[PDB]
Order: sequence, then structure tokens, then C-alpha cells
Amino acid sequence: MIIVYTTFPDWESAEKVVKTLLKERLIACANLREHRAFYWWEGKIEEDKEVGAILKTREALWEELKERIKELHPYDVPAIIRIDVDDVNEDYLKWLIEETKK
Amino acid sequence: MIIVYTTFPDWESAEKVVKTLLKERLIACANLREHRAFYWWEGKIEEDKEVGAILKTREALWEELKERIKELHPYDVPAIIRIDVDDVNEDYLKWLIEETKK
Amino acid sequence: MIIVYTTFPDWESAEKVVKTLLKERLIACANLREHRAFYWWEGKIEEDKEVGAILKTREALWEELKERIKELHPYDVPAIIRIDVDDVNEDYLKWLIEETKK
Ligand SMILES: [Cl-]
Ligand code: NA
Repeated sequence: MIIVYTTFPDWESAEKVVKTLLKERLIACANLREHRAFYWWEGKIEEDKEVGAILKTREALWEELKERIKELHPYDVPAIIRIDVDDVNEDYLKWLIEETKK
Repeated sequence: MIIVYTTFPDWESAEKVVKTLLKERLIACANLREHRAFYWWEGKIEEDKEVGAILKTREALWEELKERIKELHPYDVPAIIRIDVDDVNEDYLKWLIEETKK
Repeated sequence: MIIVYTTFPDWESAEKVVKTLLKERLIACANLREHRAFYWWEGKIEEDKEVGAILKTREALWEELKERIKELHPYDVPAIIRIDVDDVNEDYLKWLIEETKK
């Protein structure tokens, strides 16, 4: 399995996106939590309060998921970061696989 | 070293497990923080407030830690996610190795 | 690219250090959020509130970033954990590369 990390400007946009992904079976679970983002933007550093989203799904769904996220994300150029999970307990993997599309 | 990520239903169960893993020195450190989980639960999309736990330990203790977490975890099917650390400052690593069981 | 995870004792230090890293063009973005740390220290399990920081930058800047963080961090032995990003949307990578020093 893999985790995909992306961030949102608020809870409504974040929840809408994750629920849409769940409905479309592109991810099995999402963990959302707030954070303060500090970053470079057009010549100056910006500070925004965001909602980070840790998505859990299959490596086989990475490409499809990445493209779907692009279509749904409020940011024109959002962060869609893939970090592979080296290993996970068999019972959880079984669940994640059953809950996601082939 | 590796990072192990798992979620708990509340702060009480989270702290209990983490303190036990620490006492038994299966991990050297844990970072807990709340988040909102969204997932499929046998036919429907559920939402739950959880406490996520980021555990820091060594590769060699993965199997034993995974098994111990299974025994202590409040969920019958918990998420026990292993993500290897590609690199870390040598003095922190020495500390982590020294604090965990050999 | 890579994500670097480090923790701070408070927001003052967390913000000062991440902004310095941003201004020295060693990272493009940083996501900070509080968490509760539980860890072994000199024979006792300590507990402390911390500000965790997720830094995003180029793989090529790892060593410089690691050394710079060591030189700026309030902790004598901080956690400087590097986790490689297996893949990311090219549009974001383009921006990240453009915002970090060459
Ligand atoms: Cl996190
Ligand atoms: Na990896």
C-alpha cells in the first residue's frame, strides 16, 4: 500500500474531495488534520492555515488517483505526494484491498 | 530506522499502548496528534475523531513491534504502517538504537 | 524530492528555524502542527508538547539542509528524519525545484 499526502485550504474542500475519492473507491481511508503552512510564493513567504490529508490506498491506483485529485483539488497546482509503505499488517492490507478498486 | 504509524479511538487508549511499547523498549519515541478519519465501514462512509501515533524505532524490531501492537490495540484490525527512514542525523540514530532493545 | 521531519520545543523556535530555512532557499514549503511526544531520556520516559515540522525540498539539498538544521536547532540532538518521496505530480515538482536554490 501507499500513502498520498496533499493539503487543502479548509475543511469543506478537503472533506468533499476525500469523500468523493472514497465513493469512487480510489482510497480506503483518509486522515485529516490541521497545520500551519509556510511556503514560497511569487517572491515572498506566505503563511496559511491548512488541512493536511493522509490518504491510504494501493500503489496500483496511484496514477488514477493522482489524476482524479488534480481534477477535484481547489489548488491549481496542489501537492500530491506519494510515499510507499514498506510493510503493513496483513489484516489491514486485506481490508484496504477489498475496499479499493482493482 | 523506521517510522510506524497507527491510529487509536482516543487519547487514553493511545497513551496506554505507547507507554507500554516504550516501557518494553520496542520504540524509542512516539508523536501523538489528533485527526479526523474517513473510511468505508462495511457499506457506508464513516467519520471518526482519532489520535494518530507516529512511532520511531529500528528495522530489526518491526516484526515484534507489529505483533505486540496487534495484542494491545483496541481495534481488532488496526493499521500498523511501516515507513523506512532513508536517512537521519547520526547522533539521533545512536540515541534511538541505544534506547531500544538490542 | 524528499520530506524532512523534525520536532521543536515550541512555536517560536519552530517558526524561526523554518523561516530561516525558507529564506536561505533550502526548502520550498513547511507544514507545522503540534503533537505530544513520549520518549526515553536518561532513564525516564519523558512527555512533552512539541511542534512537529514537515519540510519539503529537493533530494540534492539533503546534506546541506541536515547540517543547517543542526546549526540552528534548539535541541542539541534533534530529530532530522529524511523520507524519500517515491513520486509527485510534475507540476508541483516544477514549482518546488523553482523555489529552492540551484
Ligand atoms: Cl503528520
Ligand atoms: Na521509501
